[PDB]
Amino acid sequence: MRTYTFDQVEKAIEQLYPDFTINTIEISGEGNDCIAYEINRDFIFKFPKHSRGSTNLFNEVNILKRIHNKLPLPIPEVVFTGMPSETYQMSFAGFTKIKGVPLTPLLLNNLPKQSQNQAAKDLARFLSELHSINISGFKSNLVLDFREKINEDNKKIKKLLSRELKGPQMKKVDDFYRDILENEIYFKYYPCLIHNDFSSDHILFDTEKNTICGIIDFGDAAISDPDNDFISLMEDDEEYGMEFVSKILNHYKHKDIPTVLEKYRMKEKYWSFEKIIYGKEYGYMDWYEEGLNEIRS
Ligand SMILES: NC(=O)Cn1cc(-c2c(Cl)cnc3[nH]ccc23)nn1
Repeated sequence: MRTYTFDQVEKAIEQLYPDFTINTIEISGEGNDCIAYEINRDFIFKFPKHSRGSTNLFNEVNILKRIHNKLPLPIPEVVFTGMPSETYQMSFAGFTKIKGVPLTPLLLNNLPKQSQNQAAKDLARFLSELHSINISGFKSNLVLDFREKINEDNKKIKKLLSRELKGPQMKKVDDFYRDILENEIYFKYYPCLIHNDFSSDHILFDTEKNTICGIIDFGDAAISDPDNDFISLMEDDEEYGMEFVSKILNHYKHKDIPTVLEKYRMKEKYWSFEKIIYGKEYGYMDWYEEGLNEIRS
């Protein structure tokens, strides 16, 4: 990863956009992939921290431009884009600012029961449109094959935990990957376009109108399992409940909720193996060691 001073952001924008004079600039957010900057109170500028994040910024731009105006909820519109550099597919990107605050589980549980049922209706129609977007014109660089991901990970995990586990602790790991790779329900899906990061902090809310007014962060959007846009809203602790999500699945006419829960249960256990890979990828020591303990159990 890397980092930028304010002046570095401004000069990168001026370079590529010399007619665009900046007046106000704040740090808006800081994710794992990008730093977001609010510029002139109306634009969010994503700047990547690392090569992996700039191709997520490249893909986000490309996905937003291509789904421009198709969805039933406001999404960012691409207004400014940077350039590919050395190791960076995209140096930066500027989007339109979507108003609203995130629809947090506390925010939601404080809404009237009507507005809660509306929120689930709105998310259903959003995911229902999104998933029915024809995806025959995307490139293979946007498709999430799950199997090969499981397999790349699996090899990663064998080299990382080699100097960390050994035999008995591992063979349980091996039994866990092969158990997944065997199970078709994880792989026998109809791919569609998915948000892939569909969680409470990416759903913008209008506390005056008491309705959802925004979906943001398509940096992980891909062609993949549409059950992914539902499991990321379950989690009880950090997300909504199965109570609210189930209302979403029912407005969506999802015809197999038991395998939504099979997938949820599996991504839950798998999260510890993502911590080891990303923990070791970015540098997050605590994410690595938080992945290890969970394994050893
Ligand atoms: N680090 C990040 O959170 C990157 N990011 C920023 C946004 C975003 C944008 Cl693009 C524009 N208007 C918005 N309004 C509120 C958020 C939001 N979504 N993802």
